[PDB]
Amino acid sequence: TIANKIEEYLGAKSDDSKIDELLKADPSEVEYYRSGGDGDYLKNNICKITVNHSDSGKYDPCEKKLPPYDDNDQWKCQQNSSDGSGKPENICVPPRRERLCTYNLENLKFDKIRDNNAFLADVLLTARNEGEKIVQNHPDTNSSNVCNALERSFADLADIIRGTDQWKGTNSNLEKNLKQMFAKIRENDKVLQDKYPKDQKYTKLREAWWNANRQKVWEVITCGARSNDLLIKRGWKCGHYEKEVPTKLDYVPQFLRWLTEWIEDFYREKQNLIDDMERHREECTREDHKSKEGTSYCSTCKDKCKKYCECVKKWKTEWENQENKYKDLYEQNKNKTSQKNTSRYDDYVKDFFEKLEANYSSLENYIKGDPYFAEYATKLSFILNPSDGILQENCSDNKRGSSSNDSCDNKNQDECKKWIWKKSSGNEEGLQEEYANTIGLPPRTQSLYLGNLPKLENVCEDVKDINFDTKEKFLAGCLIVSFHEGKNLKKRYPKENLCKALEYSFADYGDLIKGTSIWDNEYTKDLELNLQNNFGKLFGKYIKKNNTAEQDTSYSSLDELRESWWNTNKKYIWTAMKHGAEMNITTCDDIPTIDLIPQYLRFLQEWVENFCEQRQAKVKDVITNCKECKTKCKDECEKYKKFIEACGTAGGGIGTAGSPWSKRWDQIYKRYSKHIEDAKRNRKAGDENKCVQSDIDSFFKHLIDIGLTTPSSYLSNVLDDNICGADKAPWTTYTTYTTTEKTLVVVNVPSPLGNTPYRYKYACQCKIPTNEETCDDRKEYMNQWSCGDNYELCKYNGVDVKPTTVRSKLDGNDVTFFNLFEQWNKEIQYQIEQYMTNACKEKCKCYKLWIEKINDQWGKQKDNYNKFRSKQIYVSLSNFLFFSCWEEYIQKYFNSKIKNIGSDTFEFLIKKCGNNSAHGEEIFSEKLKNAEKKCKSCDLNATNYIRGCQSKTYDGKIFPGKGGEKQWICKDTIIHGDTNGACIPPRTQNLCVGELWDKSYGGRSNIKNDTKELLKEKIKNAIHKETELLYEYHDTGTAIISKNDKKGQKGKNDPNGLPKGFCHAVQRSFIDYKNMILGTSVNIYEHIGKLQEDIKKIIEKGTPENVNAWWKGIEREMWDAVRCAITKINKKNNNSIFNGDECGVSPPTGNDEDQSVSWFKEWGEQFCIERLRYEQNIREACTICINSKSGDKIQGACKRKCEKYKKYISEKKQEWDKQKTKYENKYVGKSASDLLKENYPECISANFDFIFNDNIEYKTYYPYGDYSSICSCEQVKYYKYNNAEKKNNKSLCYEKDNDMTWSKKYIKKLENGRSLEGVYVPPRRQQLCLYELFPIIIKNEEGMEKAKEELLETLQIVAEREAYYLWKQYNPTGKGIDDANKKACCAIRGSFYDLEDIIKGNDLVHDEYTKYIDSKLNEIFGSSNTNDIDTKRARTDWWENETDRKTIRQLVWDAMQSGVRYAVEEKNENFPLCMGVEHIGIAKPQFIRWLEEWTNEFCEKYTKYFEDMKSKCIECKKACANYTNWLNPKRIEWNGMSNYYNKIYRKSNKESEDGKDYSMIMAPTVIDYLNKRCHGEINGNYICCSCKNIGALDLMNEVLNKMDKKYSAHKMKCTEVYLEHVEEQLNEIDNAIKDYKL
Repeated sequence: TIANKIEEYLGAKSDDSKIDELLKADPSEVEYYRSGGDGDYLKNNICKITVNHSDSGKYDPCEKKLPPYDDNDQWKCQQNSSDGSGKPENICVPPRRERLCTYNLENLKFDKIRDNNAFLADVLLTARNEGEKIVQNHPDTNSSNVCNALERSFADLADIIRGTDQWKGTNSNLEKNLKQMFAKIRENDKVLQDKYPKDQKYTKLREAWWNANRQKVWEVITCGARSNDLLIKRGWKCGHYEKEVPTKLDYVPQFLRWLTEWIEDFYREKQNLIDDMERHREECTREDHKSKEGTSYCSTCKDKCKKYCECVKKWKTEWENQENKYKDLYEQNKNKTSQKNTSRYDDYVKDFFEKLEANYSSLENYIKGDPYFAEYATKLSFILNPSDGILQENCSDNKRGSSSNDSCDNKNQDECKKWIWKKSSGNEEGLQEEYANTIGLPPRTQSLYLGNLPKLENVCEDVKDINFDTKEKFLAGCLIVSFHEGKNLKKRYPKENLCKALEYSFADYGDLIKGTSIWDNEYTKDLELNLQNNFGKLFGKYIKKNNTAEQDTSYSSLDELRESWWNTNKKYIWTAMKHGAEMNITTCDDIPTIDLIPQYLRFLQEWVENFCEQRQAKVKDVITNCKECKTKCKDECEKYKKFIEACGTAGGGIGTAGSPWSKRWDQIYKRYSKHIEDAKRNRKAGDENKCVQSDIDSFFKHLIDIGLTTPSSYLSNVLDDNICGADKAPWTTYTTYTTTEKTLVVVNVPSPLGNTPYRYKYACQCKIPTNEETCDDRKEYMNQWSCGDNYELCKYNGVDVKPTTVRSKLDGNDVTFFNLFEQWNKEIQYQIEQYMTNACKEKCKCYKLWIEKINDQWGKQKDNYNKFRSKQIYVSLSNFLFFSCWEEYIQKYFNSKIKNIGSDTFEFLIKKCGNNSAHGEEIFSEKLKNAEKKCKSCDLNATNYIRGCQSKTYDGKIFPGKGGEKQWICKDTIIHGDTNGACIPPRTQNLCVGELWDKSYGGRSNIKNDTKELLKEKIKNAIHKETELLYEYHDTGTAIISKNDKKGQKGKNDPNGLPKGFCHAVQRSFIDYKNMILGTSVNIYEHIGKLQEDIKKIIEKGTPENVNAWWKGIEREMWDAVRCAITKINKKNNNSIFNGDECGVSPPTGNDEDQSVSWFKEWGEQFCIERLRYEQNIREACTICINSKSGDKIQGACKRKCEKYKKYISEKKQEWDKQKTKYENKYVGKSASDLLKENYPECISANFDFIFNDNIEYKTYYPYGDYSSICSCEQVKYYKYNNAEKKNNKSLCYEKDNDMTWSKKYIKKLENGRSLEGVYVPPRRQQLCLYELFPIIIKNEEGMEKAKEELLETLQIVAEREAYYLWKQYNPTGKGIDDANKKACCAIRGSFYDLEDIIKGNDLVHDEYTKYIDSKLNEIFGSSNTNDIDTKRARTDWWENETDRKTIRQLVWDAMQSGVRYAVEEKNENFPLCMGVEHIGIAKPQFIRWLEEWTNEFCEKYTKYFEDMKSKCIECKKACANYTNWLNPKRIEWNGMSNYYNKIYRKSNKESEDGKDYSMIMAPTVIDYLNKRCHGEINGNYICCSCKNIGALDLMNEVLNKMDKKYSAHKMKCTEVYLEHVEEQLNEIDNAIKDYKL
């Protein structure tokens, strides 16, 4: 076995060993041993394996906590354990092996490996730990030293796993272990059960397994090696990407390997001695020995001389003895004895013994070739032939604050051609294997006079040898290289670009002398070796930080004492290059601070300057001849076309190297994005003075928090914004377009690098554009349906008509019509709403423009629906539209199309839909018309005396009068406001009817002998008096609405000079009189019913209804009357005389004229003001529970105030309940809490449905609602899993609903014109359990830096209980424990991510809870003045830093785990196969997560409903009805969501709609994203959707408009049964309408 020829046949047992396909184990299976294992987190990159893969307690990093590789000159050569008795050293053992990081394999005693895969994972973990301990600990030359040491440890591991160990130690403990696991493996496989030769076939089968997994183990063990290591001396890199085990060292004999090891270790250390005896060589005695001065400076020379002598003597003895031990077996190889016999194997030791001992005295060419042997001499005889300029600072990059030019200055210090992109460089100019073809080495770099050098010391042809001994000589070599290169470059180019390219070349040197060259060539990776071993001699003596304290003063790690050397002395390099290319004079001390930028980024900026210069040259002519296009500029546009479209043809740009610009940009984007993602997950960031320190990772992490993902954005930031293009096309605006492939309609999105420059797309081939497309590209309104005598079908989109026959009955294309119409009719209706809410004038023109589109579409649909009915005449678009608009409601709340007990919603529907009971389609025409009309005196003695009205008292008598208050009269009464709905306001009750009514003994209508005129005049006078009284009542602050906080009830004054809320009071009083005049739901005074009767009589006698018209006419009269009132009052007022422009020039609008609605609004404002007053009083009385006895309840002051609040809220509970249910019934869809919140900003902190909570626990555990917080002084503490007491009933939110649907509501209105929509809240997220947060948050408003404690506690509590309840909702609601556990784990992870986004404030919902929660988080973390982005950063990293060794999003995850454990224990099951991971990754953007969840649940429901319907089909009416009722509303979901995706994909934190950082999503379309996302299993982590043969994933969009094949088989039956159901349900609805009409 020469190890070169015999082995290739003795090897090759990994291809003809079909067991290998099952013996090729691999990690990346389901969670490993429930100890943090994972599948994808390793298949993506096997390198990033952690200890948490088998048990991490037994399998921790090797627990031999004996100093590794940093020890004395220990060499087990003497009597140590058994070697030394008769055989002094059985085998040449270095300390390296004794530190072989296999103590992970001492504590492996366990059996459930259940695959070769887990055992592979264990051994690979050991290999990776060994590789790390090697690389971080190897103070040496050190390139060859570290590389050889790594491969030698790999070969030692090979022997160990193969069992061919020769060192004796604690191996049997793991030896019989690996025996038993291998036995387990061979009993797992039937094919390998063909191999049971005793003993368990250790040797042969372990060799087979080693040859099966050697590739993986070698690949991983070298992963922890920096790229600038040059591992393998075959491509002499990092040796990691060799794609095959490059070394054969694992195959050489173990004992031969170790004797070579040992001789080379002696060799390295003896060269160390021969050079370090020259430390004080100025006084080292190369002459007569002197020791008279008595110091350790001259006698040391002889000391080390004799030490080296004794070393060589002892090594001589041990060498010759080792020779004998491998030789004294001559006449006994082989007998079967174990006295002094060494037995190694049957294939590799035999040839060794017969060659090197029997017939040959010494060994052969191999060990002579690579490992040198006679540096001093060979003294072993198994091989013969013995030959016997600075020293200064580093920098940590203080970075600036985004001044649009991206130049980080400097930081702390220290004391002492043609852009070939081809592929990873094989044997010529290319890129390193990391950057196979991603950024594309520019042509100036190649041929830079240094990469054109095999060796630096070959500075010039004139010099023959090396002067590099002193620092100055090496620095001068660098200087002359720099000067010559500058000369060459100036020779090249001619100017201003000169300095730019000179800066780039300077950065190239600055990276080469730091060894991080992204590229490489035939003269690279060897000059790099020369640089390293040169630095080893001079400036190589300070590398002594492979230690435990590191002293932070020697800066010792080859790079640091190399890159630090570069940071210094680069002033001299740059000046010399300036003194090279003669552009020297102070033009461009000054240093080009660009070298700190990663070389990849500048290889981007270069080649972007190239593309820009070419493009601006090619467009400058274009922008001329297209001037509106004048006559003929299509030719030069076509030149630009072909330039930017060429697949590297002759006609086209240069630098693209073949593939067109689009593909190359895509590669660049992928590389940059994955760099961003790698930078996201790493624990290194900006430290000395709050600055990002170091190499690519930290710099990229600095870009994040500035955005600057999507290299387009980077470019837009760092470019000059004018280098390319007369058309200032920004690097945002991806500008979609399509082209042919160079199968014909392929599309692309290059941002300012698509054909047809920025605006001149229309202008090419002049065709002066019309108004429609100028709207279309703006994407203003986008009705994408394209209707253009059969049916003239209104096609939706690029989903072509596929008419199918399953069948005057319905037949073929016929059905499609209805269904298409069914969707169009639906969607357009829905569509109309948003654009109704929509409305410079450009969008107005767009709005008109799509209006006639819709009008014509409706015209054609109406036309051909008549044709449809005509075919089916042997159901009229007035029946059907009515039915469908009713169906919207009946499916929204009900599902259930039978129970019709509304009796109040009926009015709302008939106003909306069904006047005259399904007679007319006019709802649609009316909506269209509405879309059309949306194209955007008493200053006399006004003694208005009343004998029966005095100062207002309903809110208490005016000061100093105390008491006399009124309350809210309620369900139907007589004395005040006979009204079945909302309760009666006290202000209404004390209305001051004036002289309009009197008593005269008690009770009397005095308006009996009057007519219109004097009655109205008396009304006017009464209004005057009552508004004067109201104004006085509000000036004094007696009015509850008028009272402010602790201030004198007048601190808030409106910007009109009027008492607070007195505006609203006057408006409500006017509304009260208005609704009183005509018969409405008001009787608001003793017997006003007779007053409406009196009006009806006294008016409807002379006019001949007419009361209504007369009131409408005199409405302006009475409103100008109250205007004149306010004028005279404010001129009587001590302030300035205001005008009739008191709030409302016209009377209050008829919209907010529903007396119930106005009453409710007034009540809500009253309630908010009183709640705030009570809260103020509480915080006054609950800030010093003071002196509480257990349990520590409120002690009477806090207790009394808070109990007053409790009683108040107790009665307002039923009050608000009744009022809100009446309102919501009357105003279906809208919510009372909103109405209050926008109409009254006074209560934003108020949270109805919580202060008025209905759950009993949320009353008994919450005795004071929201104020069951700080009112209750108990200092709630979170309890972990183990705690004897639990969080039982602490936050017992009810069990989650299962079938509540997605909502577009509560989506935040984002900013100026951003306005995200088409995004809908996932069900589980909107029914999120977060209630316990709200109360203490109210307490948390005060007491910063102490509230965060409570926040952490409540987050843990709520996370735990939420996980418990969500698991309960998923898992025990089912028995398929595998997939149920997977789905529950996915839901829990999604919930955790949503909660984290809430903490980070990146959540998109702003419902009553989350809105206030986010506001309070901002006010808490943002102390007083921090910018919004800074507040986000603070509440983000506070979420990211630990309290005690564990970060917030680790404690929360633990709370989730403990909640799941409670759920499992209660259900009495096993812990899930998921949920056990102790380290989850980072979250995709919440929109992406919601999209994934939506697809998952949609495919689930589809596979359920369609299967049910197919199985069913007389009765399957219910089945396909369920299917189609779930489908259609779910269809508009997808359209809006896909539209939003297309708006936001590949955009980064400064160009996406939201500020949220996207662009980890590289997919042109959402369909392409999903089919490339979860086309597989549904495992607990990172694959959470799973869709299967939905049409037997573009059939996703195909089926939403139910047109695909898989449904066409049943479409005909389903449409007929649907139509019959429509007929019967229409009958029912008209019957119900007729029923209500009485």
